[PDB]
Amino acid sequence: PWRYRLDQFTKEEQTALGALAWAFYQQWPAKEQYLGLDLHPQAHFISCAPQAIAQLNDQVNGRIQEMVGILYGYDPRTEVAIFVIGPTQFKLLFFQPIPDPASCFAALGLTIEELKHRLEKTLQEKLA
Repeated sequence: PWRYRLDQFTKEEQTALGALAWAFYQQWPAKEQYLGLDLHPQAHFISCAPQAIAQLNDQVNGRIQEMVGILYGYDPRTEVAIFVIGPTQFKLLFFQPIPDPASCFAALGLTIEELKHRLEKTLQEKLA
């Protein structure tokens, strides 16, 4: 069950996802881009524009409206919001890591590339 696997992935890799989210927030401080995750054909992080997400919600007739609100409204300084494109539907990873995303980035010491590379391999292994 891919949705369940993502939920466990969020808990198991809470720190690394906090670090990746913080680095992405620094690159896009005005939330011009949302951190994305496409599972097809392989799990890899992407960048989603709010226009693209709005169009995606139009294609589904408002069924991901609450994801659009959370993406608009979430606070990157404490909250992680990752948009996941699944094979059957969309999923939003929404949580507050402990410690805060900036502290996660500081504790790990990894760059954004090493964070994506480490996390994508881990997620790909869990999905199969």
